Amino acid sequence: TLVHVASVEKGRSYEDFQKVYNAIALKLREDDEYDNYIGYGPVLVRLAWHISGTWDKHDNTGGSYGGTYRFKKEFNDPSNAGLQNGFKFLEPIHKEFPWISSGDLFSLGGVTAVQEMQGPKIPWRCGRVDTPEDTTPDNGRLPDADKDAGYVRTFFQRLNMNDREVVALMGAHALGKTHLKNSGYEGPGGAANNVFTNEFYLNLLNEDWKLEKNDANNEQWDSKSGYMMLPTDYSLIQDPKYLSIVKEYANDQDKFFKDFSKAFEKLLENGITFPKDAPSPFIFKTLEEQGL
Ligand code: HEM
Ligand SMILES: Cc1ccc(N)nc1
Repeated sequence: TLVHVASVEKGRSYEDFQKVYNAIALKLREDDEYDNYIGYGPVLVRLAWHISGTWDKHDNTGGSYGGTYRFKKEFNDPSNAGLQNGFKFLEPIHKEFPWISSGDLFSLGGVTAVQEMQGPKIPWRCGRVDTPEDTTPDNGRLPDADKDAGYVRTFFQRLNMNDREVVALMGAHALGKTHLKNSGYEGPGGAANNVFTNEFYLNLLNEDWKLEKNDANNEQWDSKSGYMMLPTDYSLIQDPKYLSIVKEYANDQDKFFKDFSKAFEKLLENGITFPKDAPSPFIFKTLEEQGL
């Protein structure tokens, strides 16, 4: 069976990775005009999720470990349309710190983005190791958005995610927006789309949603406030188990933050065996916590 053992970049410690975090965070601060002033935070979170979400628990293929998004098959996956923006953002960071692995860089970008957008601390472990082009997973492992709750549940079980983890992870859809040219969907999930909050759940419960076709002829749910939900988003209030958890997170942002942090770390670590003597997970300071 395929095993991927975490191997710390030789000679590196917490402080080295904090420097990489800081470079990402400083560039996030600088590049604030991207995507009509949203900034790069959301697309970096999506990149970290898409490089991880190719994992298959049945044979340990895909996942974040190998950094295989750098290869054309995966870079050009139609499911990844738009993520090239995140890759280009990270290019100068990788040039500044060439010692970091691709998987560590892509995953760290997501952690940095969540924290810099005032989200929870996400513990992060190093040691993903670049693997060759023939280890790149085929396209088609990332999820469709036109589906229902049953599809969502079945999909996420391939990643060993349970209902609470699924609902918590989807809270990231308060970030950024859908772009018609990338995915055939258009619009934001809420008003505060570059600050990490529980707005996704509040909006799911409190907005007046109308099912409509968009200009790409796909169905999405649109509110009078100018927000949208993907069919897979809206499925979280159609399924009774998911709905219960949506209510919990709409009522308690702190609980959402706690559960999101665990689920996101788990997502980014699926497929990786951490030696029992590996470093403990790192918790990076924000720029603000460092006075930078
Ligand atoms: C059923 C599972 C999911 C589906 C079907 C889905 C689908 C989508 C779609 C269609 C887009 C729009 C892409 C575009 O037009 O640019 C999007 C954006 C996004 N996705 Fe998801 N997603 C899923 C789960 C997740 C998860 C688990 C996370 C992270 C924890 C995530 C984070 C994001 C973020 C942050 C964006 C905004 C990107 C930007 O503004 O550039 N998604 N997703
Ligand atoms: C990126 C995004 C925006 C809104 C929503 N409901 N889902 C995902």
